[PDB]
Amino acid sequence: GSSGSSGQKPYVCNECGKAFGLKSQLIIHERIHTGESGPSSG
Ligand SMILES: [Zn+2]
Repeated sequence: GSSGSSGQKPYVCNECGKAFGLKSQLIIHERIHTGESGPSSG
């Protein structure tokens, strides 16, 4: 059931707090904060 409660994930997101066992995995995720098709507010 859990999305993934097993595995060492050093790469943690400082925006939400999502951990990614891989580096690039986090880089792509952080993108959601960097900018999503413009400023959410609008
Ligand atoms: Zn995040």
